Formats: sequence, structure tokens, C-alpha cells
Amino acid sequence: HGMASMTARPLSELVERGWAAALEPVADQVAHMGQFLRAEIAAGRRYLPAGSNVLRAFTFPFDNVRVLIVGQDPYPTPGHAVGLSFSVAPDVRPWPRSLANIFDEYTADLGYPLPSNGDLTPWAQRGVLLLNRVLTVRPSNPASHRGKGWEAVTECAIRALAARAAPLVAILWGRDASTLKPMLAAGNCVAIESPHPSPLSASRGFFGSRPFSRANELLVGMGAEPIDWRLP
Ligand SMILES: O=c1cc[nH]c(=S)[nH]1
Ligand SMILES: [Cl-]
Repeated sequence: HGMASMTARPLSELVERGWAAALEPVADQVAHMGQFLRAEIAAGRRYLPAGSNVLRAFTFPFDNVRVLIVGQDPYPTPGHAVGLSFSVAPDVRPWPRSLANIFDEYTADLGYPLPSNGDLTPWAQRGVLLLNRVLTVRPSNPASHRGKGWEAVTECAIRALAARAAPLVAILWGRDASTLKPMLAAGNCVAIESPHPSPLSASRGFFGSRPFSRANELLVGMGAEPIDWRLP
């Protein structure tokens, strides 16, 4: 299911059942985004990630989400973006520098060995929502699909999470992410804020922030199951 299905089919056919219900208020908007992508392709432009990966974050159960890690836009380099924020396919090398920095902090914080590869699917399977605010990008043009309609979709998703009484920890990397705090506050969620892991900002406070262990301390304090962050 790629852009054809995104344009033409109900959410219940595209994403996990809980997510389909949570996103119902933006069903028309998702369909419009499918048409946007079809228009791009008809104009001889590409987009990233692959159509089948665009909504991938919403294919893991809504009910199990306990941590939100928000990103801005997908990786712009062809072959990096896979529909989970910051993740790459297992054979990608070197890792994008943002992901290398995330993993540096992972090992510093948790004491586990560096991951074997850049595939964050295990986190998604364990209740971490790896959500970019904007879900597509034109190759090699960072942020090029900003303002095209994705923000309403992803805001709807985050609002649905925040509105639940269930515990939520939001890891908010950089200034754009910190704009989510009004929804999070009213939902009685907790945020961990730091500079972003991009090499542009990481050494101004991302390193040493210990977001993985802190998220788990917050979760346990709230009566939730912590995340098993261990990657192979
Ligand atoms: O998915 C990604 C990858 C890098 N950076 C951001 S903000 N999101
Ligand atoms: Cl189509």
C-alpha cells in the first residue's frame, strides 16, 4: 500500500486499527496527501521515503505507545528515510550523523554496545513512536514538503496520544519539537527537552542528556512499563 492506497482507501486499510480511529479526524487530509504525492510524481518529481513507508509509524499499535520521539522531516538523502524518524535500513553505512549522535548517547546513557545497524524498528515494536512532523520530502531538498498538509496529520496523532490518560514521555529534540508542549501539558504527559542530535546542535547539550534512562525513570514513576531500548 503506497500513494495509490493513501489517496483512495480508508485509514483502516493503511494503518493499525487504533491509529485508524485516532486519525479519523484527518482522514480527508491523509487522502489529500496521497493526491499531493501523485501530483508530484505526475510532474516528474520524486519523494522520500517509499510510498509504502510513509505511514509506517502508524503501523505499530496506538495503545502501546509510551514514548514519543519527534523529528522534523525525513532524511533527504535517497535511500536513508524508511518511515520511522531517524531510522535507516540495516545495511546503510555510515549512519547519518544525527543517528550516529543518537547512538553515541545511547551507549553513554545505557552502557550498551553500539548498535550493529541503524534499524530502529525494535523501538517501534516496543512502544516508541518515531514520528516526523512532515512525512515526506523531495530528494536532496531538506524540508521541501513543509506546509503541504502533513503537519495537521501528525498534530492529530500527537493530540490523540496526549489526550489519553495513559502515561506518555515526549522526547523533544530542538526548538521545533518544543512547540508541542501545550498539547503535552494539558494531557498530563512529561517532556524531556534538549538540543537536537544533528551535528549542528548536538554538542550544545544533546550529549549528556540521557534521554533513554530518564524516559524509563519517568515511565516507571507513572506506573508504566519502561522501554527495552536494547538494539542488536
Ligand atoms: O527522520 C529524521 C531524520 C533526521 N532528522 C530528523 S529531524 N528526522
Ligand atoms: Cl496512483
